[PDB]
Amino acid sequence: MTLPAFKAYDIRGRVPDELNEDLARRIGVALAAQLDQGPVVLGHDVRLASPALQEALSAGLRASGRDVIDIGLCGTEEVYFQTDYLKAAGGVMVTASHNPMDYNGMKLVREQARPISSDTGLFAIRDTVAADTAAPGEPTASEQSRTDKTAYLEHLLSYVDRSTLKPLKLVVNAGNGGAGLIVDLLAPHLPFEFVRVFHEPDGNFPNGIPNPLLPENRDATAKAVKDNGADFGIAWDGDFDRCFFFDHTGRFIEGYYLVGLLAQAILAKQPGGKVVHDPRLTWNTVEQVEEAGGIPVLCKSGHAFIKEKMRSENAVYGGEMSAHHYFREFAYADSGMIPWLLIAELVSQSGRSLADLVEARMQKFPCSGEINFKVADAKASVARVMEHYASLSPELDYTDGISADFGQWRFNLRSSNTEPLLRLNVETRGDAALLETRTQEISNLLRG
Ligand SMILES: O=P([O-])(O)O[C@H]1O[C@H](COP(=O)(O)O)[C@@H](O)[C@H](O)[C@H]1O
Ligand SMILES: [Mg+2]
Repeated sequence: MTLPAFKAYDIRGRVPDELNEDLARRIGVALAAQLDQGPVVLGHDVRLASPALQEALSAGLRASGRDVIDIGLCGTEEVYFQTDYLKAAGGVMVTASHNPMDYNGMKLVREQARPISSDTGLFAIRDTVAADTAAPGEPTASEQSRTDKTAYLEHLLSYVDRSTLKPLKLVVNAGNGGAGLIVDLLAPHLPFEFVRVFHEPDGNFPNGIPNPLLPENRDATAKAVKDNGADFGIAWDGDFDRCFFFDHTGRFIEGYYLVGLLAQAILAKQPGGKVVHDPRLTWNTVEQVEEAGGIPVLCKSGHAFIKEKMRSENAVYGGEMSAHHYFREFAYADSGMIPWLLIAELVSQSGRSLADLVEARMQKFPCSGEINFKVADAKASVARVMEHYASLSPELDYTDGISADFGQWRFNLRSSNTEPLLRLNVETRGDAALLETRTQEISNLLRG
């Protein structure tokens, strides 16, 4: 077979049987053979095994003559930012995202933090690692510790006019991941009053692995917002490249609506720009982008496709409904920090609550949320759906799975590239009844 830890977009597996120090060292050796000239940036998340996996990565890179820039405990976006900022050959973030306690992984990038994915070098690395029985060499290059975050923090702060900010009260919930360290470094430069929940980094995860989409974890942020009368709340996953928003009522805001809101925020600063969006949920983003004078650009979902499209279009901003937000000046990379700075600025400048900023949009384009189906035969299930609706003659688009536009409602139905699943998204033109009846109809067809 092949090493299971090598996935479409990154390396992910149980340690020590799918990922371990020896594999990590071999990955460093193989990565050195794939990169252009230059040093390699390494960072890690709060998981207990991450430092040792990073050290093994470093040992293999340095045995292959690569200088290593160790930026320490960080978020994924810091590896991206520093790789691009320092004009490094590439970078690796050691992180387990929201996988169980016995899991870890790696996200790899080359120059300008461009992704290394299964078809752009990651399976080449896998096959090299798989065949490598060579004795470990000794280091021929050095490691430098570079924990200074100044350039990163200045970059984050450059997205807002600090003189226009109001002293909003913000709940922040790191989930014992890494986000609190960055919040605390930003706080002396911001007027906000922070209510800190699950704030200290702790790889033992006493309050659960960080995942704000789980209702149990969601409610902890919601409760803190309501109990403290906060203006809004923000929660992150463990490597904080995903951010999640709660309005002043404690209501979690579906990530779809943040794409259009953040696009408007960015277009206010970079007028007329292009905005890249995914095909799962679309109508609200297209309308909000156009109303703000921007140009919406449809793109297949997944960070590699989004980033490539943004580069080829010089797009100012890209956003996915799955809580990933990409910014041109940020090495075209995703940040879990830039979005809440922009939203805080919007609330401060407009005098409108986060709830009011999105309320009418949610009524105008209600969506199902992403619903996942594990079925016996994905292809036959999709066919059952398309056969059922054929006589209505929807407009069909195959950018990413199947999108079907019926006029007052549409759906997208995809196979996941990270899991063996079918994913469904439905939205309507202001019609919650149609939304429910069509979602339930498709669900029944899929399960049949
Ligand atoms: O899950 P993450 O945070 O690593 O994110 C990854 O998977 C998500 C879901 O992909 P899919 O719907 O094909 O399963 C993508 O939207 C995202 O761009 C990608 O980087
Ligand atoms: Mg993440």
